[PDB]
Amino acid sequence: NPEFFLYDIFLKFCLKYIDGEICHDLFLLLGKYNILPYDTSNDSIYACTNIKHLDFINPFGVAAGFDKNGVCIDSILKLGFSFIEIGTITPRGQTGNAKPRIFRDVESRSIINSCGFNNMGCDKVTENLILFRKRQEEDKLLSKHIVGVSIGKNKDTVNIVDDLKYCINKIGRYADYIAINVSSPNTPGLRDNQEAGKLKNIILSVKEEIDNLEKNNIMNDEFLWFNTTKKKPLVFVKLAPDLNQEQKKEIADVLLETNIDGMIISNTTTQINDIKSFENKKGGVSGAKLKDISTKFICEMYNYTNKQIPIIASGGIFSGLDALEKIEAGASVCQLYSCLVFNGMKSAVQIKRELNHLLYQRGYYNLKEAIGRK
Ligand SMILES: Cc1cc2nc3c(=O)[nH]c(=O)nc-3n(C[C@H](O)[C@H](O)[C@H](O)COP(=O)(O)O)c2cc1C
Ligand SMILES: Cc1c(C(=O)Nc2cc(Cl)cc(Cl)c2)cccc1[N+](=O)[O-]
Ligand SMILES: CCCCCCCCCCCC[N+](C)(C)[O-]
Ligand SMILES: O=C(O)c1cc(=O)[nH]c(=O)[nH]1
Repeated sequence: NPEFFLYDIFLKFCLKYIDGEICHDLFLLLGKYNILPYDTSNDSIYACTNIKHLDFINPFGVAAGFDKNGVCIDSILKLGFSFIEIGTITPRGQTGNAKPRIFRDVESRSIINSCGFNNMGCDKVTENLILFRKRQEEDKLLSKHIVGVSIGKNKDTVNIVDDLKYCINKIGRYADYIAINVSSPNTPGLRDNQEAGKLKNIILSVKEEIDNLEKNNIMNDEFLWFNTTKKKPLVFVKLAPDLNQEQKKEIADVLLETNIDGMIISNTTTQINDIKSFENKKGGVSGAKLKDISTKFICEMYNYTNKQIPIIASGGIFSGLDALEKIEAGASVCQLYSCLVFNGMKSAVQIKRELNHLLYQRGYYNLKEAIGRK
């Protein structure tokens, strides 16, 4: 397709000269105005997947942090993704840390960021999502597409749970699933909430508010859940890769105890010191250098949780091979971020194609058959 090619050229051009986050905001603006290309192709019936009763038309979505404020949901989805995770959002609008706060290393295909939860706040983003949902109702290309919402706490918030509860009550109705973000490295002391006790209490408080949305309501589910599933949002937790074996064991038990619907593995890491261009910069690292670390984390949690908790994969997914690696490791679905940064508009159509051809070679009937094979 020409359209993708022209954009890929324009993208590569902008990044040689212009600041990374400025380029991101520009392309979000292009998407907001619906000037981006569409992937109108039928997705392979053999590459569809699910997480419990949540159905994905294809196995690739966009990770949190990309469209933090959900100002670009239609256009990003129509690039060929089955879903997008907007946010992370916080109850109140927030600027984030000092710019510049995002840096790429092209040869390493890695990124580092210290954004610090910049977002327009829950109320504004909720209104954005509501507007998307009304558009989705009238757009052939948006049907069956999933939108999750990543939720977190404001910089100066002491009680994380109060912030999580607030977000759920505001935007929960419009979400297909909720992602509890306790793995950002750019909010001090946030990762401490991965402690078994705090985490368990966090998950239960979250599940409790979601359940309470349904009870206080008088309407049919048809009018209560203004989302894709027409059901209450599933609950996922996103984990950081920077833990020890024991911490991972402890968390796995809490996930089972609380009956969490899924786990996103994983967030950015801080253990990467091998990139010279990043030696003076603060933040969490993404991209190719994070792939092996993320994959191992998947195998471990898949094991610790006795294959009972569905897995959403994040970290260094660029190729169909990279994707199948996550899948054979235990993931049901994949999330992209770094891929779009380096491959551009074509990221979804390309990686879907590559994975389709690879499932055929390896003698898989469908995607679901490949989950957790290695
Ligand atoms: C600029 C930037 C912002 C991000 N913001 C969030 C976020 O708000 N919430 C979240 O859970 N993860 C966030 N992430 C982490 C990504 O969602 C993803 O998990 C990580 O980049 C690894 O995926 P990748 O290697 O394919 O890029 C962010 C990453 C980057 C680079
Ligand atoms: C360029 C960049 C991007 C990025 O590539 N964004 C983007 C890429 C595509 Cl292909 C489409 C849209 Cl709407 C946005 C995302 C986050 C950070 C950066 N960056 O700081 O370099
Ligand atoms: C230079 C102006 C004359 C041409 C008018 C603008 C052309 C835009 C049409 C793009 C259609 C793209 N589409 C929908 C096939 O993907
Ligand atoms: O907003 C951020 O700074 C951020 C959040 C997160 O979860 N992960 C990340 O790398 N950055």
